[PDB]
Amino acid sequence: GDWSALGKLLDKVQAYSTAGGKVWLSVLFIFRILLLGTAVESAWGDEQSAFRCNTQQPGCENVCYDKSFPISHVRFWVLQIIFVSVPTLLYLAHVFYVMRKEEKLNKKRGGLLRTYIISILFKSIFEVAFLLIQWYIYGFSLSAVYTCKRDPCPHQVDCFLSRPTEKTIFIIFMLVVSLVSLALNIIELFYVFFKG
Amino acid sequence: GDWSALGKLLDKVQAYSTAGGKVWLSVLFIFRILLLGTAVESAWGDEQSAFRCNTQQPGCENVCYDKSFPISHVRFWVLQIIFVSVPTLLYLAHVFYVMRKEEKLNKKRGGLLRTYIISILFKSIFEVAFLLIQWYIYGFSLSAVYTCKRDPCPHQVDCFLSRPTEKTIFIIFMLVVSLVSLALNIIELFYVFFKG
Amino acid sequence: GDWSALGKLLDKVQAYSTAGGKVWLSVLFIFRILLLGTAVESAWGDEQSAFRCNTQQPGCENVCYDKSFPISHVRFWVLQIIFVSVPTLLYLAHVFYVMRKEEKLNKKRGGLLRTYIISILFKSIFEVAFLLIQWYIYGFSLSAVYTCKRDPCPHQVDCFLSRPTEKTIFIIFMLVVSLVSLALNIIELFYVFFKG
Amino acid sequence: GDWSALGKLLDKVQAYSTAGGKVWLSVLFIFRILLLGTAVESAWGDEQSAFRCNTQQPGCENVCYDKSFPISHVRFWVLQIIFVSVPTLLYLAHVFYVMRKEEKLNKKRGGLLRTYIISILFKSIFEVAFLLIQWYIYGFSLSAVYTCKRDPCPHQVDCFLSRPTEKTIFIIFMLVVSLVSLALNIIELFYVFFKG
Amino acid sequence: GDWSALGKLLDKVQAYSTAGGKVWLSVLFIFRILLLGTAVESAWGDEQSAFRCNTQQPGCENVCYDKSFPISHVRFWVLQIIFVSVPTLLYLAHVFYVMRKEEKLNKKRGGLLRTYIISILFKSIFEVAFLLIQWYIYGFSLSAVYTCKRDPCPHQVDCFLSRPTEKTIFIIFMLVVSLVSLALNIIELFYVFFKG
Amino acid sequence: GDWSALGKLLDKVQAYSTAGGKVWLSVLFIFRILLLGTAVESAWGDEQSAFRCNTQQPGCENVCYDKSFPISHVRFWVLQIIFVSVPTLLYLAHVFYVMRKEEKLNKKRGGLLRTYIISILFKSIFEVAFLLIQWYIYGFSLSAVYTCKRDPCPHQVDCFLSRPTEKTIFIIFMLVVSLVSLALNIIELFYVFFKG
Repeated sequence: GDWSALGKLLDKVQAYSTAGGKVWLSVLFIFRILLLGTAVESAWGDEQSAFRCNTQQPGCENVCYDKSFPISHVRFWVLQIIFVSVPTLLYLAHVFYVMRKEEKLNKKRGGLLRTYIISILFKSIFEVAFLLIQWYIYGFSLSAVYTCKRDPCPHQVDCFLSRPTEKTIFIIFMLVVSLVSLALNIIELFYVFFKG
Repeated sequence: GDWSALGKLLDKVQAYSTAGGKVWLSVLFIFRILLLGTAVESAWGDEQSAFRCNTQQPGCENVCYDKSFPISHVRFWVLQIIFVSVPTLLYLAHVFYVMRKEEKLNKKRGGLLRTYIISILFKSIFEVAFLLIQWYIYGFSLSAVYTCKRDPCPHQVDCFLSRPTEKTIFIIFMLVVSLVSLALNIIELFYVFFKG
Repeated sequence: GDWSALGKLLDKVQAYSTAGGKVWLSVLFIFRILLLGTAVESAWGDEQSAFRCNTQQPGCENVCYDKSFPISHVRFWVLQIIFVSVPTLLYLAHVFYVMRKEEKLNKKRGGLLRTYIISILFKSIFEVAFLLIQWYIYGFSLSAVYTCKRDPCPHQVDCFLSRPTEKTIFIIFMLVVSLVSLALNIIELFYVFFKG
Repeated sequence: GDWSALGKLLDKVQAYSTAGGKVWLSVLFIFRILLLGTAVESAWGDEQSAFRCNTQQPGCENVCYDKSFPISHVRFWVLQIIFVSVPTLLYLAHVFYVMRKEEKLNKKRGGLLRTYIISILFKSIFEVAFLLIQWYIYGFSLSAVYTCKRDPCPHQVDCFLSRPTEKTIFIIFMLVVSLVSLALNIIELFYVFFKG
Repeated sequence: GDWSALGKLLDKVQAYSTAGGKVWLSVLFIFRILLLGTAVESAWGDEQSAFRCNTQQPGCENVCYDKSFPISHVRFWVLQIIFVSVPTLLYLAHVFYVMRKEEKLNKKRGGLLRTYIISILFKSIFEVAFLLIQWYIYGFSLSAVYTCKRDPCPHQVDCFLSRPTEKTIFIIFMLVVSLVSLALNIIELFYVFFKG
Repeated sequence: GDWSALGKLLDKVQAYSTAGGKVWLSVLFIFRILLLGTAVESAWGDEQSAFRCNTQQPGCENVCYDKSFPISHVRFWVLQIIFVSVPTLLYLAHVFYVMRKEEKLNKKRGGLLRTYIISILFKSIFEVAFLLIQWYIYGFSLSAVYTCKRDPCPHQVDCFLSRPTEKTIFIIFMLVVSLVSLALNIIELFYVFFKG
């Protein structure tokens, strides 16, 4: 899918934060969006067609794949990218506000820094909430054999995944870049409070 | 499919409403169009190929899938996006009218607010009508086993769906964002009547 | 396929007709082109692969599908979109004519309204001709079981379609929007004759 | 495939011919390029996968399809579009020549009309040559049953095509528009000789 | 794949050579890039899926297809297009050099023609080297039956190709246009030496 | 996937290095990005579907393909392209710094060369690290028969690859262009130290 409407919105705010926000937007663009667009999404091209179970009961493959993957990793990461960008847009809702009021002055320690720090803490608690949800549901490593225990299958079946290693490497990689994007917010908030 | 012709039309009206209409257009662009373009549409890539029924009678799969899904959710949401945007375009039909009449004045509590509020109530009754149609037809949760009762199949068959959980999460998500877009119109109409 | 060469041609004439021609071009862009581009075309993605007949004679599926669908609905609608736009282009052939003659005057109840009304009646008779052809060939509702009576199959076979309801809804929808685009030409011609 | 490099070249010459060349370029853009881009090419999406022969000898399908279709119609039409556009480009090779010589004059019944008419007769003899090649090889109607007489198959086999009618309609349509583009060159050359 | 980065580089040098280099770039754009982009690449869409061998030994199809096609023709032509364009870029490395030195003069029979002729002879020897490699490996005509003599297959097998004629026509066509692009360099070098 | 966000970043720094950095960016654009975009990626279109093993045990194909390819070559090259470009961006972080400080001077042997050489040595050690990882894991030649020794398969199986030669040629080609991009950094650092 295209990423063009949010591109002009993230482009419109570029010279109102410090260097940390600029390199945070840089690692958001390069290491998250581009890497998902080229290599990451193509790896999950066949998640269901290459799935295979060792049985003959009809429909056991569907329910066992549904139990094994309640949601794919790539759509989870897409929702994570969406939910951590929109805290910054209200910052623009400050700017096009106050310039207009300066425009009103053209005719005839404020809330800016407060809106800034509340937006930053919102995006950080969103980041840590998504990391906690992923820790609770999936873990951080896919084995190559799953054991399925669902109706209408008989007693216990075992199903073999598709590429359990190439997914593991990218899971670890997205974990590391999310941790660095977590730490940078801590650095910037400490810098602003030190300049506070 | 591309979304470019309506993009310039929704871009052409941006500074004639309040902040509520602006953030309504924001959640229309981001949470509806982009999310449908990237992650939502790819989930329904195999609705029929991964469908499977437990029988041998030829053609029972076609009629049972037709009965189970009279219309897909993604095309329903596309029609919902189309039908709730066109009430605003007549607002532009006011503006390019009256500026031309001001242009005519260049040569030689009116109907604006009324057209505004009638357009807003039209888009809200369209929204609630589509929510009621979806409540009546589908419900809000897909089970993993369907029971089919149609000719030319024999007595009763049962067919297993494809990903009954990953669709359920996005159904709930589109429900929530439609409810918020419903409530925002109420907020803006009360604000205009309070300033009325 | 792309729609870009005719886009600049339909964009080049925008301020030489009344409001009826403008909203006619609006419903031409939104409700015909965009809806075909996003949702309508994807529904007919598998017209032949999901087709299925109840026999063993080799090649009966090909001839029975050929008899059932002499031409698909989506390509018929594409030809209908093409044939009803080109009557307006000759209007541009007037304008870039006469401005050049006004350009010639820069150096050293006419045929405009007549060309206008002949173009409008041509596009309306094209519209009603295509509606009559579709009424004669297909009807307006697809059943879910077809009976095929062609060589080299044996006596009579029956073949099951693919999604007979989701196609029916869009057939009815294109019928309604074609009827409204038919009525608007009547409104505009009566308005011009009343101002005649 | 994209059509963008030749687009700027056909756009660069637009105001150096009469109205006949302009409407010839118009029917070249609309009725040839767009119709091939949207509807025509998608009809030949499965020419080989839907092909089917009534035998068991391995590889008979490949040689019988190769004998039945030495070249597809759509690539033939693509080559026809390419070969009839390049006679006009040398006209540009006149213009950017002589303006430069007029540029040289800025510093310190000719060959134009002759190059024009030789380019037009070249494009017309190319058009009639391609029509004659298509008449000689294919004819103008595809039957629904082919009889194949090639090694390594046994004595005689018969193979069933894919959509013999929807291809026939577009074959007839491309024939008609090629005939009109043939006649327009005759009209323009007679007009220039009458003004000669 | 896209061709956009080298497009601006080939566009940036357009008015520093004679008419022969201009029409050479013209036949490079039209007859090589566009024809590969639209019709040529789609013909080789199924090179392996439509391949078929007459045996039951598992894996014989893979090794026999590997022996029959060490590299496909379309990727060979892509490498040929890449390797014969980069001799011209150093010409730009002259121009943006010397203009800068003229820029230096703004502040406070040379090597141009030599770099020109060395670039032209490099691109011609690259062209003839690629023609010789294609003559040595493949020949210029694909038969319709291949005989395979590789382990782990038994004694001798025979495999049937996919479309042996439609590939032959384009092989001959690319041969002819490569020969014309070979001859044009000879014409231009003789013209420069005659003006030398 | 698209490559557009990093394109403007690599375009924004073009006139702050010597000719070696310019031709290094040239071979980065042409021989790495374009060649991956057109021909290289299409060769690995069917890495798993054309994979084939000589057994009947269910799921042995999945684990044997997973052991044979822990990560594909094309995604490895994508990560290599990403990791060797970002050392240069900090150079921009110098420039938009110091110009702003010159902008500050507008109102009222330094660290530039040091940041330059540290960025260049970082990108070279990244290049040699990726070459060493590829040497350690894969080698530089793919055989056509693999021997698999993993549970749940029985004792030893053998699996046949897909196109072992067309991949070998591009492996060797990427090796050569990576070696040249390695040597050019050595040339430029020696040139700067000689001018040091």
